[PDB]
Amino acid sequence: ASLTEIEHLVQSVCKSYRETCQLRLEDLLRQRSNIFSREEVTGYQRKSMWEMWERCAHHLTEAIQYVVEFAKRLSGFMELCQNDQIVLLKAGAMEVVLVRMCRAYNADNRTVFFEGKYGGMELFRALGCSELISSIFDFSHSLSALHFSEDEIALYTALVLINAHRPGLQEKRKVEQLQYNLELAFHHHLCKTHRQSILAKLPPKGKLRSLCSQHVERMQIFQHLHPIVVQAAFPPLYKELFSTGGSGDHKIIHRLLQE
Ligand SMILES: C[C@@H]1C[C@H](Oc2cc(Cl)cc(NC(=O)C[C@@H](CCC(=O)O)c3ccccc3)c2Cl)CCN1C(=O)C1CCCC1
Repeated sequence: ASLTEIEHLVQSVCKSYRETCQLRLEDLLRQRSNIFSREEVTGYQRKSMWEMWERCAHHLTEAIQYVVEFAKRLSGFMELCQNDQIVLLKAGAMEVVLVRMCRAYNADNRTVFFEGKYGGMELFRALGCSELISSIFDFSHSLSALHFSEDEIALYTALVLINAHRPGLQEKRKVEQLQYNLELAFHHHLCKTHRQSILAKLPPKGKLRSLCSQHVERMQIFQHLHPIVVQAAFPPLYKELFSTGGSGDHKIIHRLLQE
């Protein structure tokens, strides 16, 4: 691409993100003083493991659905073959969700927006996966220290998704070309806004991958303890992506990709 084309891709990506971001940043920021009470926190801590897992899976599924829509609107993604579309979303959708989540994280009091108010990580004690929760909060705290603009989140999450190293890609070169163009757009935008100093401070890829594998592991542990809960009350998209015995999702996401 030339320079006009790179800048055109920057605004295309930022638009696709804006149209698919699920929660508006201003809405999240206006709620920061709305903080769960002691009594409400205790109420969450008293819920059963399986009901809290069910609520979390519901919320992650909705977030993943917006990430699928982001991808469908992302320049060049629907021109990839359908095998590679699904490989990229299976490997990348949760990573994109985890990055988007820092927008709902308040670094000043270490709280997150959840079901109407902000609370700290003690809200989630009933899940019985505190080590994973702490890691997610720490990751979000590190991202918050970079002070991402919405445009930077757009460009960065596009690259999280368009990763030409994902195993299973059939047209590896076509994905490499898209990734390189999106890399130019990202770096051009940082150069133009004098923000290149964040590049060295972005998390290594191993970190996002560690969080998602831990998510699957804790999930599989919970499923082994409550198998019928996962079968009867978890969203089909989540079940197929992540659960033991899951089909793999190729069919729900293939049908989201067409609609
Ligand atoms: C879901 C949550 C994320 C949770 O802690 C965090 C951490 C950080 Cl950085 C940000 C947010 N908040 C948000 O992004 C906003 C809320 C709004 C929900 C609403 O519409 O009311 C949201 C939207 C979309 C997806 C998830 C959450 C939360 Cl909740 C911890 C627990 N759990 C998990 O994954 C656990 C469960 C099992 C495996 C790990």
